[PDB]
Amino acid sequence: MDDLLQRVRRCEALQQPEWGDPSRLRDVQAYLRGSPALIRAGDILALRATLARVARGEALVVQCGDCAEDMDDHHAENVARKAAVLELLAGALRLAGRRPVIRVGRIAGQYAKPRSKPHEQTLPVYRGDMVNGREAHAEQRRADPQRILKGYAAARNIMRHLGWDAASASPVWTSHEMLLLDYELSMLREDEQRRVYLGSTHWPWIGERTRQVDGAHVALLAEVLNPVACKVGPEIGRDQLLALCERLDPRREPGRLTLIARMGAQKVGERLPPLVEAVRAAGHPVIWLSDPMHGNTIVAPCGNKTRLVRSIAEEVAAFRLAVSGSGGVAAGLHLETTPDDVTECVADSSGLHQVSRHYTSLCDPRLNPWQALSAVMAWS
Amino acid sequence: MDDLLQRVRRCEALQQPEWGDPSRLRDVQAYLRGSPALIRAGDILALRATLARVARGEALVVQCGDCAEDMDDHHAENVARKAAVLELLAGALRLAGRRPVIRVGRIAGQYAKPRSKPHEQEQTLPVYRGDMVNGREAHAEQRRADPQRILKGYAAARNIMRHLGWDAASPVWTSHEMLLLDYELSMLREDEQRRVYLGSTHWPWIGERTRQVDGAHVALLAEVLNPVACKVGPEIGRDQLLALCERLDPRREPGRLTLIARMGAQKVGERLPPLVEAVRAAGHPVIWLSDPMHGNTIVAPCGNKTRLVRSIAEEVAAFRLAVSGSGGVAAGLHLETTPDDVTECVADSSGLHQVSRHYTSLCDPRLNPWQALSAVMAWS
Ligand SMILES: [Cl-]
Ligand SMILES: [Co+2]
Ligand SMILES: [Co+2]
Repeated sequence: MDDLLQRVRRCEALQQPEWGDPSRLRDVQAYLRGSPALIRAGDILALRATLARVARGEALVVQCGDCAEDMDDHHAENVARKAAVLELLAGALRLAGRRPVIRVGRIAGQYAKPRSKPHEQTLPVYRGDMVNGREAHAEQRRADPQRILKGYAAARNIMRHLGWDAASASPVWTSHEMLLLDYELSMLREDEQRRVYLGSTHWPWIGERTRQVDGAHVALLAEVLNPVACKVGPEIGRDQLLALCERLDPRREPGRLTLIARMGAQKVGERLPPLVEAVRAAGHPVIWLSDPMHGNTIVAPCGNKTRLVRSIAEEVAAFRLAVSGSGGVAAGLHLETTPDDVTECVADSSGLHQVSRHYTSLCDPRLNPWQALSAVMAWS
Repeated sequence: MDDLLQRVRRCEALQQPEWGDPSRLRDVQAYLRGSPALIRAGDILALRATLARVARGEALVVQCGDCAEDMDDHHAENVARKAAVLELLAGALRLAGRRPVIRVGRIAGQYAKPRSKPHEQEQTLPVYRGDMVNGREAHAEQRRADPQRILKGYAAARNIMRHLGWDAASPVWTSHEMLLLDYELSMLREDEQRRVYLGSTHWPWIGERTRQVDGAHVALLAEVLNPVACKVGPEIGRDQLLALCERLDPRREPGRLTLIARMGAQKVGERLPPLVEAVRAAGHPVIWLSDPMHGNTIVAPCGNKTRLVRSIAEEVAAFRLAVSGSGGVAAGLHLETTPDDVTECVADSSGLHQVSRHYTSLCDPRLNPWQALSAVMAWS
């Protein structure tokens, strides 16, 4: 509505950029507010019903794409390649998990990243293509809200290429981290019954560092038609998580809430099961996906951070044991990947030396399709 | 039409079963003649145009399924798993080949197999020739040829077509070896312009041992709307192949003819290129697929004949070099596969006694999905 904006704008907002010109933002937000939504409420409903099936344990989920999307990579060929990666993993998971697989993308809006510390020589950290320039500088890192406008345009293109231009396939659903508010608040819409929905993406999640119960991001998604998701990390409280679930799934609707566990290969086995049982006890028909990526980030001797593939697979296996054991629906995988033949991730600790070459990520290390294949295989 | 039947029944017919009861056949053929076709002529035309694209080099093909389809495997779950295998390989090929991939199945009619030796090794029962002809069992009664089986095959095929989505996308096209004339002749149909088509399958091929130019099977497919294909083996003559092409692609239509090279890992490199160049010279816009299975069959001390995965991959690589070198369109792969986690094929010579466990194939050894994955990878 506009009610919702008011409510959300009177909460605390984390990881929000300092936009240079207040006027330009007002202009941008106006333009976005008066533009077509990227997705449709009927499709949202469609997906929502599918995720109800996933909560009943009769279907599985593969979510995959870049850490930080490149918004010159909005062209037919390259999105085709990303969709092919999804084909590959979907088929693999179907065979490993013996259930139907829903394809979901980290695409058409992954243009913002949250930062642990805001601040080379004490410069401002890179925030994504929707916020600031890639190269480390003074002026480039200056936040430019026109980038949001460019991001919208690229996202529209990607949606067209994906097949959400007209009504018809076996669809590729769209998801990205709903961290930003100026963009996202401008993308709110109402349906035929005045029920509000987020119009930027089918299936948004909230990042680990913006999931405060009394916070803005939760408030937004709390009152939104879209199926919602939330990242969950090792050092979250039982009581915390319960409150979070009450706000995002008050009616205990199966398919509504999705919790993506990212707590690392070692910690997951000890941390996850108490959380899962409490949510089961609370009566939330939640669906758990594993995020074995962000739990297991590791610094290589040369090159950036990487992740050992063995570690990722370990976590996937442990995740399923934990969730299934404690009585929850273990429903699939959340991975960051790429079609490009990169070496950003390596099989194991021995391989650490060859990280450097073929490393193209704007942010976190991604899995090459075949590495991701290994990760999905662990599911059994 | 019916004149076609006359013509085709005039020619020489190989690998045709000795049906026990003649009258029952007449009844069966009548019933089939008066039953709905499994596929439709508009879909055929759809596919035909797609294969024109494949002949221009703007798309690729994955054909895969069982050597000998099991008739009681006609249920939603199991065909879902087969389609998932196709998802997996299609995605893989798309990534390796950097072009759009067409999914085609060895399904809904692969119920007959051609045999070199009518009998086998106490008894000496006649060899089992597919679930549409003979019992799997090793006695004398089951091996008795029963034409009711054709009727059962039709029924199972109808079910599979429904589950595949042709009852009313990212379509799974259907193919099988056009072999049982009694069945197949009964499945001939006419469209709105009285153009005849084979109504059992979208995309039929003829096996290497029934591809005689002046033979029955060629004659049938010669005058049929469906896109047609033909297996091509090591010892085929230049002149032979040319004549074959003239009969199956008289008007030089791109997308019409498909030649599936199955020659073996060693022989393919030397034998294929002269054939490919001659057809190029003849001006036939043909599309070549590799069949690295049938060229490379090997006996196992422990079990029934297997295939080394390394050999299969070798042939795939060699196939592409040969075809691309000599100026023809190398357009994809033809593989006998299964979703089941079997050991019917082994990586290489090292796996001596592993073939013991998990060997369920009615006929020739199949690839497990992951082994097939390796085979598709060789395309690179
Ligand atoms: Cl059924
Ligand atoms: Co990331
Ligand atoms: Co075979």
